[PDB]
Amino acid sequence: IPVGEVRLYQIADGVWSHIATQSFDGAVYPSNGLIVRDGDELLLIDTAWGAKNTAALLAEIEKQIGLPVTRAVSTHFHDDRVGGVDVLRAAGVATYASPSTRRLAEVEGNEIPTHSLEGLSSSGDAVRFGPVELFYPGAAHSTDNLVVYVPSASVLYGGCAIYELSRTSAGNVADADLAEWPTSIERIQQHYPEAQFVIPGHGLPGGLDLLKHTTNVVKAHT
Ligand SMILES: O=C(O)c1cccc2c1C(=O)N(c1ccccc1)C2
Ligand SMILES: [Mg+2]
Ligand SMILES: [Zn+2]
Ligand SMILES: [Zn+2]
Repeated sequence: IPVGEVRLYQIADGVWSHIATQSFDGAVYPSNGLIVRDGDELLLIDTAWGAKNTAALLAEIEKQIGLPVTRAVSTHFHDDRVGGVDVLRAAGVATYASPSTRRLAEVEGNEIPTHSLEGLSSSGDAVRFGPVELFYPGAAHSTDNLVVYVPSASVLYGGCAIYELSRTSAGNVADADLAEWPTSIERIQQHYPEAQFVIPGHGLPGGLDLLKHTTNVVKAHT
């Protein structure tokens, strides 16, 4: 599946994942994001795939957590990551993304996070943003895709550069760099070898095997 469902669940102390459903290419798909406790506030990673879903997520957070989202980071320019930024900004959330994400979202006519995150322009770059580490592994699902690690919980949020284990063929590669994607995954594996919980952009989370599985699928496409 049903469209417009929004919910969340706890992965660890102060770490949640939010799950929303929306339509892509005329079929209903799930989509994941992250919520991380940031003192008496919350950091949001990615929208819930649209204004309506994202407003519903803000209310779901009050039902289940009860702390204010004060900042949000979008991990690439696609509408399942930035659609809802306008709702967030009007609610008083400060929205962030890399300059590449902001530029590519503008070209697409998508909603545009307000603030630019410098320090993520070269593959392997990392910065801390409140309670998470932001990492640019290089081009993969998109040229701008970021991954997010929670150092205090060993949670790795792969975003849409990482596939769930049930997927056996590549999905949307319109914006991808298939030649670089395996190298970019290799950087993630090398940088976050202690990750205990790995979240794809779409579908079921798992362990570190989601990384090698994604490489397998991408190479088998090529
Ligand atoms: O990576 C994918 O193929 C994928 C799988 C499930 C759901 C989605 C995707 C994908 O690429 N999406 C998307 C949504 C809006 C704009 C561009 C891509 C949605
Ligand atoms: Mg097409
Ligand atoms: Zn995407
Ligand atoms: Zn996605």
